[PDB]
Amino acid sequence: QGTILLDLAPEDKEYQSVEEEMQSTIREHRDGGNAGGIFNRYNVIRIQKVVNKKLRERFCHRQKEVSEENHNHHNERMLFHGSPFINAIIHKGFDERHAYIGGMFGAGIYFAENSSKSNQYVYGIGGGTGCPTHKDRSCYICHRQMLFCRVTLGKSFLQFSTMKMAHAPPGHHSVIGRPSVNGLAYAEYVIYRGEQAYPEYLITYQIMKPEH
Ligand SMILES: CC1(C)CC(=O)Nc2cc(NC(=O)c3cc(-c4ccc5nc(N)ncc5c4)ccc3F)ccc21
Ligand SMILES: [Zn+2]
Repeated sequence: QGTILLDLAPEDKEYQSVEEEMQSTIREHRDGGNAGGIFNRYNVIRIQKVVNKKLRERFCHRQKEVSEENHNHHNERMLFHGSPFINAIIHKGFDERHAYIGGMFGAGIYFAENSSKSNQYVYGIGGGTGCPTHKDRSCYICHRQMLFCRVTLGKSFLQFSTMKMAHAPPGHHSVIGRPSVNGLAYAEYVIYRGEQAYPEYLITYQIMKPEH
């Protein structure tokens, strides 16, 4: 039994709540739109819920463990994740063994509370070379995907200056760093264990051109 993908109807309050959080967390990045493209709204064309019994059990077991090490607060949070491994992730779950040891904060899995930040990672670091078909980081044609996940943060460690960690600091279960661009800092939430994140919603969308 693998993963079941369930479509949510747009009139479903669940669909509406997820699209609302995605649309409303679009922020300015002072990058000129280089990484994720130029837009100020998304055309959300599909929202599917990822249902996988085995994964959920892995996740909840770990959330209990974190509860017990954090004075009964697992500190769960709904965060967005954009990357090129989404399809692999929805079928097998997050696997930290595939993590890049050279991340600003180490070999962990990264999340953000702003959908526009996550959109910058859909095609790779800094937006890589853009969509496969058009090699366009601001492609209005190709459908993108991003996950809205339940992330178990437990006790988070606030990191300012870069630190190439392999695991959460002793006594902690996640790392939160506030990175710099050309003035704006947005938080990055990092975990180092695949089971501290569950890919709740699979969002299929397109960025939209600023209207004329
Ligand atoms: C831009 C930002 C902070 C926010 C966001 O939504 N995505 C994002 C993603 C990353 N990268 C990762 O989290 C990352 C994640 C993986 C990773 C994790 C689990 C996997 N599981 C499977 N099953 N397959 C491949 C996987 C790759 C590998 C390298 C990475 F660099 C870095 C920064 C961000
Ligand atoms: Zn394209």
